[PDB]
Amino acid sequence: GLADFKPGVQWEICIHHPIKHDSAADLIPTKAKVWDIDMGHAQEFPNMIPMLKSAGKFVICYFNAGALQDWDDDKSKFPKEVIGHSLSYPYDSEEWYLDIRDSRVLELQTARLDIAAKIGCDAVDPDNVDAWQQDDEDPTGFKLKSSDYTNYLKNLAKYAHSIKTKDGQPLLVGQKNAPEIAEDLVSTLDFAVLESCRGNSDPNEESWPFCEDFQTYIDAGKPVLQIEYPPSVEKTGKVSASDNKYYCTAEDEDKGFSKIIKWASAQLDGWGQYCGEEPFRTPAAKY
Repeated sequence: GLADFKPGVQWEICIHHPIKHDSAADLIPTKAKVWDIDMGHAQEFPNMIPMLKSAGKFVICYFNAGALQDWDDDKSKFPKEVIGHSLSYPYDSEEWYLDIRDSRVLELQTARLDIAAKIGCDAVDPDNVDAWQQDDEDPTGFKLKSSDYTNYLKNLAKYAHSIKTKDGQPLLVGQKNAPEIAEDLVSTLDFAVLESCRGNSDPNEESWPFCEDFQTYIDAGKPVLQIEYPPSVEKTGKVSASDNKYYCTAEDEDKGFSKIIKWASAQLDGWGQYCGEEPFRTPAAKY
């Protein structure tokens, strides 16, 4: 339902493992109408998106727009010159920021958009578009400006908005975080996916709240898909009473967002919780 794809829509995100999809009954939680899944997992399990579509779901395909990963099928096509610092620089890792000004990166990323369109995705959720140099600290090594990310996302959107999905409509493109450029992108992009817009319940964490910067998407009739990671979950397996107050108590700044509680940014698995409800778990497919 593209009709359903509007502010307030219920959703689930599960990118750490493939979702189970033998039947519609596997698609826990059943009230989620929007499903954000890893584009690779959808290719590895070819009946996944068909199953989602048969159950009436709108499908968002996650991919990594701003960083290259050691396991990417297309990794060998990226020149060394566009590969920057490890996401744990100075330590080597399996993930490295890309020079998203570069035409070669754009070409490779648009080929991924072609795949998203071919396999049945209604939309894409492009990651890591927030790594410009800030306060004399440079995440990528390329000394990127916030406007470089605005331009890149506009280029991704221009491409996606020129190709059709399997349901016969333009491919949609989300904004992932990057609150500073929401006002510059809201006309172009189709929705937002946020992590920790409410900040952090540990006030000593550097985590300035930014939910208010995405009200402009709600104003445009575009959903804001809001992920919160209460610290207590990763530590204890449960949302503490104090974390429930911090993340779930009604506030103007995230009014109208589609809020979900998840385990950790590095563990966006099937576990989840809606405010005012017990947790659920989307089951995993087996390799």
